[PDB]
Amino acid sequence: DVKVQYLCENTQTSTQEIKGKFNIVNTGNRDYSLKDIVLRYYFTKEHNSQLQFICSYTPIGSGNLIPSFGGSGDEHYLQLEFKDVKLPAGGQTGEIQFVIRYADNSFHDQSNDYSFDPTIKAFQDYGKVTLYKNGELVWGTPPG
Repeated sequence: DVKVQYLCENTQTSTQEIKGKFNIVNTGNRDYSLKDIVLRYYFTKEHNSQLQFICSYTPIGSGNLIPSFGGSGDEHYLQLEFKDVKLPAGGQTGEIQFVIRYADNSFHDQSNDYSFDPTIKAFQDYGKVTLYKNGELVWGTPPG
């Protein structure tokens, strides 16, 4: 009913910046609001510094994103929630650029990150980024 496409922008194994794009696609016949949708990107947090999120660009308006971080060090995640943005039946958000850095600009090893796949250089359906609608997993598979 709803799915995620992904593309990897920073393919560097060890990096100060995780960087890619999401695209949320409504593949059914019912209109949704993004406010009911929760997206997660999974990575390993090896340093204690706090994490920062940046959206460089999205057609939906970056003001409409509600980012947060959660989970253990070994399975951390970026979580995206949203304000009341319409996702019509059959429609898509278009690109949601995401950047994750440490506040202290420390380096991060992406080769340990569950959701990292630098073979994906153009958008494609991607099961290692999850979607939840109202508590229920509707797209993808979380770590384990």
